[PDB]
Amino acid sequence: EFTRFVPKFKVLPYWGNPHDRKVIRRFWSAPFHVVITSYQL
DNA sequence: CCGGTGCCGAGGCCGCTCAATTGGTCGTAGACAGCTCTAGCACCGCTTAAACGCACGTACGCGCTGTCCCCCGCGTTTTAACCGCCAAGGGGATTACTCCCTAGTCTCCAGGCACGTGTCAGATATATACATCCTGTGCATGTACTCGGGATATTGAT
Repeated sequence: EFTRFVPKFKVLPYWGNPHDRKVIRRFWSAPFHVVITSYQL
């Protein structure tokens, strides 16, 4: 829905293997427009 | 006054929902099998020569074998400082994160010393005659163990 509704907003998903998620967290640690994460995460 | 009963609060059950673990498959590349001489070379076959290893007596000590006496071990007692357990304060080693940096890869370069061969000569095995230094034996004596009695600590209980 974000990748199609508007070609402006940038998503930075946060759900997956500890490695990928840690890398994503390190990234912004600014294009972090929107973030997608689960309740448990 | 006490007691039945609704309301609320808590404990018990069950179940996913999700995040972390571990054996299975793909794949490619440097290194275990495996000739191929070769190569000269150790290993084998075939001889003798000398000596050490082996066996038989036989002399001759150093281990087993029998008898008295106390000194050390056994066994008891009480009691006390130590072992073991418990508990609390707090410091520091642990765990996780970001940032820096030098290990690791490989590439290129090149001159120093491992490494082999060739030459030759003097240090070392070896045999024989010479001889004297070390070794078994015998024996005097004195440094050291032992017994006894008087100093100086050296601990424990008021």
